Amino acid sequence: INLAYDDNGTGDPVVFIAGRGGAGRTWHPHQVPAFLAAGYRCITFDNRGIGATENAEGFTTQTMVADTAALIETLDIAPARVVGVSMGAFIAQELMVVAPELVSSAVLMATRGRLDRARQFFNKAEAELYDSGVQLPPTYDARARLLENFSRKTLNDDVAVGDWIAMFSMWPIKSTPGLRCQLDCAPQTNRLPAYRNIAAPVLVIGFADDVVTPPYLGREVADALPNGRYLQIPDAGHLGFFERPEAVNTAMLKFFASVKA
Amino acid sequence: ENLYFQGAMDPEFRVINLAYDDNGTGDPVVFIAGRGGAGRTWHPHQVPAFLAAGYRCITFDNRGIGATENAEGFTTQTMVADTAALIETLDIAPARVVGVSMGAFIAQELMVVAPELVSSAVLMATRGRLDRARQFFNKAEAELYDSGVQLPPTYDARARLLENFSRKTLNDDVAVGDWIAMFSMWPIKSTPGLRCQLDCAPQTNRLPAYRNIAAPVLVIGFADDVVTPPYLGREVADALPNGRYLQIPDAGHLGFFERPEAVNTAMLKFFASVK
Ligand code: NA
Ligand code: NA
Repeated sequence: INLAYDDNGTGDPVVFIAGRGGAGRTWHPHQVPAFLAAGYRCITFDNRGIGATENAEGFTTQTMVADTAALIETLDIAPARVVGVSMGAFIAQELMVVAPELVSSAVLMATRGRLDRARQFFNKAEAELYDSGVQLPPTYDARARLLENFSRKTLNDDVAVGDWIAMFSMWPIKSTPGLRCQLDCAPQTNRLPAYRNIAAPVLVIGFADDVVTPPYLGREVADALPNGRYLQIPDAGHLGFFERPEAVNTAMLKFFASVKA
Repeated sequence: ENLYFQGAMDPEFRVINLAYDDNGTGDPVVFIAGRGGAGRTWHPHQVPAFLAAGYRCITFDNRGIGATENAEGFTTQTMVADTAALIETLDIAPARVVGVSMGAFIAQELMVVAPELVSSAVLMATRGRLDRARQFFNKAEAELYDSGVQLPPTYDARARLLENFSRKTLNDDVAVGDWIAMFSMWPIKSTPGLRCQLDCAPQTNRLPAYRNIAAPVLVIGFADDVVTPPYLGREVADALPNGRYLQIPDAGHLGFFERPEAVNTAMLKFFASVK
């Protein structure tokens, strides 16, 4: 099954893999233009479970890893640079485990390598929400998204907040069978030992105020990877790449410029 | 013992009784808890330390809590007048006051209309207006209630934990298990009273009014507090001519419960020197 993708520019290819609920579109407001300006070719796409595949259920991390590998193969861009956030970083991580040959280097944002407690609490709360059929009223849904994705410093800034709240109406997230199944595409065991075998250079970025995937969990992924290093962005919540795009793009671009394709 | 005092007449012309607790014989302190908090919230961590320091502690169940959980149609002014009535009934004017969040807001507004009832105050986790983020949070909570929708239990515990505790607590798996077990011993019931307490909050910028408050005040901000961010407490301190600001690191919105030693120390140090 083909997944929608958007292909931009020419040059060294970078494939972006969004987190749970994110269409490939998530990368265009803040990442793609900056990468096109530094000379890369950018590929974004709709993970299984999103848009045209939003009714897909019963798929797994392995399915999604295969979807990603197939995309890289179908476009004849092996090995590609990869940028992943959360579920997307986990997909990248697992891709490097089974097909290290498709990936030259990667940036992994807001990631983790095991089924830690925070993740367990998140799994349960989200699954429960789905299984109850309860609809959160809109302002209450928007307030939770604010509290979970943004830093302290952002909530203090009355202009920004009015944009984030405007931004939420432009970015609806529909409760679908696909979104539910994406919830399972996360570590269920300790994957750190399997990451010890990944040769590729890797930047892990932790966001300082991230409550969904706390920063220290990315440091555990970076420590495991022989060629991994850890970097922390201050004043960024879980949507750090949207909230501090300059700091995060500068970090990724410096790292990708230091490394061979 | 089971003590009650007569609360103020409300806007629907009813007079109700409110439960209170009174312990010790020393210098009187009145504690005003936040939204959803019974007077007993002050007993695990504040009351023993104040009694050991020779203060007398008055705690009580705010209108909308416990036996009045079904109260509705009251306003900030109703709660200010209740708190005045408590003070006048005990004949302890002018009294030291400790408020947190909604309770700090009540203390502030009490100081504005009845300054002779309060000698000095500690205001924790407070504000004198709602910024854009906090106005929205208030509207979201009102909406949840007015919609009838029940939060599933696990989701609800998660949101309570995230909203109230510092990062350093949240990253400590052992402490998280402790707080979560404790949520079950401190259920927060959804009641008409809890809903009405949500409007007992600044509807306008109150900071210019606080500029006329003479009494000495300590304002305590909790560094990781997202429900009442610490810069809003610093604005209150800046408004108050004899107010001073102090920030507790690694403290969420429930900082007096989560870092009781640092908070208690700071309060006792302030009260030993006031006036
Ligand atoms: Na490493
Ligand atoms: Na001042």
